[PDB]
Amino acid sequence: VDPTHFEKRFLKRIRDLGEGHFGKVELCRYDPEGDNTGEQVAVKSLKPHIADLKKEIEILRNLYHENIVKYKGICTEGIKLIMEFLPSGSLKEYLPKNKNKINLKQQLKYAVQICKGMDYLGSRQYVHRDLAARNVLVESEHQVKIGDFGLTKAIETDKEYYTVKDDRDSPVFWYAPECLMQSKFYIASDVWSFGVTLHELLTYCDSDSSPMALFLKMIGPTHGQMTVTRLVNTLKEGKRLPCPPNCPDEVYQLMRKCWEFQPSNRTSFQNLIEGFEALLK
Ligand SMILES: N#C[C@@H]1CCC[C@@H]1Nc1nc(-c2cn[nH]c2)nc2c1CC=NC2=O
Repeated sequence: VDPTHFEKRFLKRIRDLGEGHFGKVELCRYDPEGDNTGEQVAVKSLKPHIADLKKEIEILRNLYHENIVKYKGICTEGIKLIMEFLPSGSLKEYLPKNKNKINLKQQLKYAVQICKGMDYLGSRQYVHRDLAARNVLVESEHQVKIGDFGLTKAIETDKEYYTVKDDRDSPVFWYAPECLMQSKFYIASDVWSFGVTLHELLTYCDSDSSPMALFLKMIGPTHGQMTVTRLVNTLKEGKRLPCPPNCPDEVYQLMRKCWEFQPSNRTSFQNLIEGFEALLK
């Protein structure tokens, strides 16, 4: 028997955890005995694009980092991704809920961890393409893990990037301009997305000040298919998201430097870590 092999029959649902682009993540108790005593596991199954889920599973299965969600196994017939369950959930609902419990140092410790898990993925020649606060799970009050790899893709040989084919559900307000204009994803673009995730982190994931809403204040919520085009210009001009309320300038300058318009010019994760550690120590 394989410990990473999970039966569909023994996988009884409990509650829906999170919604993804193509996949659906629900909490299941895997109980082979059948008496509410099996371990609780997070289960990703496509809504009724198997190749992509299959590809995500081989990427996650070979990721071993303390700030990357642990792969628990699979479920075949047709496939389901079996991950570990983190009861505190994602930063999206934990941050507003525990504002009092989490302060600035804890917020920057989270950023270092996200940066770290990010570097591991990058050094293993993989590009995330979906780095936002809803994709970061809380291990404990001291530890956070990257919990979704739905749009993670391999970077082509001798190429500095992955050329994006389909992009119908690309999170545009989190995206770098090279992705908005050229539609080619670079590791440097995952750094742009980090800076935005960083803003959400500092605002405790607040709806009324989410990166979409704040960018709309600068372009307008009545332009539908022009939304993206205007956004590209606002960035060409030099404008960026505002400073979060009660965020220091030295932090905001690390956030601003996450938005250096060129990919060849833009910072790496290793630089951001050292930059963050310089504020914690
Ligand atoms: N991270 C992440 C992504 C977001 C899209 C699907 C996946 N979601 C998930 N969402 C949640 C969750 C808990 N509260 N709110 C969400 N928990 C988990 C996962 C994925 C894996 N393990 C979890 O414990």
